[PDB]
Amino acid sequence: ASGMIVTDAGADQPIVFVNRAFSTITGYAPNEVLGRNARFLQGPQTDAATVARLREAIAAARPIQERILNYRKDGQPFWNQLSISPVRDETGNVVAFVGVKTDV
Amino acid sequence: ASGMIVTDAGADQPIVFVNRAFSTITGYAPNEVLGRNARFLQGPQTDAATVARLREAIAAARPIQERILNYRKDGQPFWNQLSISPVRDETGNVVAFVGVKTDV
Ligand SMILES: Cc1cc2nc3c(=O)[nH]c(=O)nc-3n(C[C@H](O)[C@H](O)[C@H](O)COP(=O)(O)O)c2cc1C
Ligand SMILES: Cc1cc2nc3c(=O)[nH]c(=O)nc-3n(C[C@H](O)[C@H](O)[C@H](O)COP(=O)(O)O)c2cc1C
Repeated sequence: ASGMIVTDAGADQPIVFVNRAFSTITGYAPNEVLGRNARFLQGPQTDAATVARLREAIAAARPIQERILNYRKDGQPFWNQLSISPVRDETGNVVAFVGVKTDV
Repeated sequence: ASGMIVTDAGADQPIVFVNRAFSTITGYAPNEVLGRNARFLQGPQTDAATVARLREAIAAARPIQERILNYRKDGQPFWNQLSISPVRDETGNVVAFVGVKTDV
């Protein structure tokens, strides 16, 4: 199943919701991740240029897809086919971001 | 502040998350709405044709915007400028629905 992360739009995009699949994939319970930026999923071999593209896309509220190296709670690396999109209201204001870890 | 509702994709789209603004707007606390279909917000003067258009859009996972009459927990009617979109993974599978009540 595909994991889903929802964050606030502003400040440092703290996580406000993760689905059940997220916990299966990552080994983290909601209470371990809520109120944190999702960058804690990254680790020593995560590609800097990929992180830079995510950073610029989120800052511009542009949808982006990247395959990024993440780490489970237990430290085991996994490939995250990650897609991030802004959630906008009808005035164009960004209300949230949604991230999907696609089950390929 | 715009309200946001996140539901599961399947079965009867149970609510899995609401933002703070949702509680301000509707008078319902998260624990009062989690696991329910959002149709409880409708009442006696809600337009049946508008409900039917939402029903068909969600069944087909099509984005839709409607101005729909909803009711606060205390019975106060309010106009909901509602936009619903599917959250898709990169295979096209629907992972969730997101609804926004646009603050006008
Ligand atoms: C909704 C959302 C979900 C995200 N999910 C992930 C994820 O699953 N894995 C990951 O490495 N980064 C994820 N990020 C990205 C990081 O939170 C952060 O934006 C990225 O590392 C670039 O910014 P930074 O250089 O400040 O860390 C997500 C971001 C958002 C807004
Ligand atoms: C994510 C999401 C948010 C929704 N938010 C609302 C809402 O704020 N108000 C409302 O009247 N209906 C909302 N709905 C619509 C109802 O849940 C339902 O789909 C609609 O009443 C039509 O289906 P029905 O004829 O089976 O009730 C939402 C649906 C989804 C998937």
